[PDB]
Amino acid sequence: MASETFEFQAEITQLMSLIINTVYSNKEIFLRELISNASDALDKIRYKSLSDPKQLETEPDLFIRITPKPEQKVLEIRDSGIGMTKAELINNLGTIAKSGTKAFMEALSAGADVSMIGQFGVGFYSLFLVADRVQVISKSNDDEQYIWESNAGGSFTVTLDEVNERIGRGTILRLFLKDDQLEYLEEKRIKEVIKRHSEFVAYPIQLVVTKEVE
Ligand SMILES: CCc1cc(-c2[nH]nc(C)c2-c2ccc3c(c2)OCCO3)c(O)cc1O
Repeated sequence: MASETFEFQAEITQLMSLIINTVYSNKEIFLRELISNASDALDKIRYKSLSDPKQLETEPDLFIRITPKPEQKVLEIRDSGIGMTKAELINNLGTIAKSGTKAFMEALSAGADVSMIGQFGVGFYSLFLVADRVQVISKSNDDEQYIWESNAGGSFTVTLDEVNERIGRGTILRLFLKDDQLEYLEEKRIKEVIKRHSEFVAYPIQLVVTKEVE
């Protein structure tokens, strides 16, 4: 189907521009922020299910799963959290981050470390440290599966999903890695980053590794 195009709140476009271009050394912090967001979304579906247990039935398994796709230079981070409807994708990713992004950029101006980004509630955008494009594929129990896409420019698209694997419920962040950040496709590197900055996660963190049978 046809994609619909939307404009980001301008301060989010400013933040994306700063992040995709920064020469900040510690780019690996992106993974912590995305694992944190995944964990939060899983918190949300668990909490919602306390009073509406059927909500878990679309995907009873609660997990965070990381899949490198070397041939496409893609890294996927999936969770079986609450997901986002079309309206939530438009709102959560293109609008509500306006306030945090403004305050965070002022902090960056003054010398704050880019790693503080999560404390300003806008850690999602740290993916542009390693990626130049992202598709957020999401399925909420309350809507169809949709794809939100951004290349850090001022507009994003949202498209009903007729091309990706069905998610039972949850979200996949599909990161198209920059040419000099392909280390994040490697098994050893990924495990090293996770072990370092994400030790207290309540959900299993699965790593999908592809190997040749010899
Ligand atoms: C914002 C990026 C993102 C969102 C989700 C997700 N799925 N469903 C919801 C309600 C969310 C979400 C939304 C806002 C947010 C989140 C998670 O983490 C704390 C900060 O702000 C997700 O599951 C993964 C992910 O990377």
